[PDB]
Amino acid sequence: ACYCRIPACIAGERRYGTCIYQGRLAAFCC
Repeated sequence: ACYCRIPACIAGERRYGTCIYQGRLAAFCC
C-alpha cells in the first residue's frame, strides 16, 4: 500500500509525491 504521511516517509518507503488532505501537505509514500 501507499500512505500519505506526516512528517516523512518511513524506512523501507520512498516518497513518490505529495498529498493534500485536511488542509495539510503530506508525503506520498510507497
